[PDB]
Amino acid sequence: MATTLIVARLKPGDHRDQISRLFAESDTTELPDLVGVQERRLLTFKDLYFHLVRTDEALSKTLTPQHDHPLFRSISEAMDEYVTPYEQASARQFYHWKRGLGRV
Amino acid sequence: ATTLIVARLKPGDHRDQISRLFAESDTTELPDLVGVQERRLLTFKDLYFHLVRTDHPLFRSISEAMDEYVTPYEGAWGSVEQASARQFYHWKRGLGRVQP
Repeated sequence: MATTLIVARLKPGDHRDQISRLFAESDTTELPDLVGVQERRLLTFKDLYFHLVRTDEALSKTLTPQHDHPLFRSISEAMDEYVTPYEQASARQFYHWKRGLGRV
Repeated sequence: ATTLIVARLKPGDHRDQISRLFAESDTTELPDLVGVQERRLLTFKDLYFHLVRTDHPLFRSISEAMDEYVTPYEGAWGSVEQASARQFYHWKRGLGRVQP
């Protein structure tokens, strides 16, 4: 398993319905199956956008493509209408505790 | 329930100190009281994130210690408005749609 928190800045407005739709439609395709997604959450706080995604290496075969898959290109460019880089867009984890493991 | 708390980092590198705080906290009965299943602390640029999947002195002691290291992301109502993000989408393999 791996969990990644992706962060960006929202552009002015309320884009949540639009962003939600982009991901909902994507998640009906085989794209989460190519990636190996186990669970996805999207959140907002003030002008911040958060994409929290848990992936699993065993769920899919590894691809190392030279170019973006068209489905990834589509959602990536579509999201550019609603978010901009805050200023690598993944947060860096420095502490992990889990019930039954203690500190990981 | 998954909660994401956001704050702004004060200048410096406080990861060692923040880790020490939660290392001490997560040895107490606190995660048993809250029902914590998992906790992740992360940084991005000048941002601090506390991600938890689930006054009292155990809670208050970690609030008081974090003052050395973080400031509210927005100051106008800093400390009295919620610092937790609002989830608007959730998909889970097996069920598919969870929200909405």
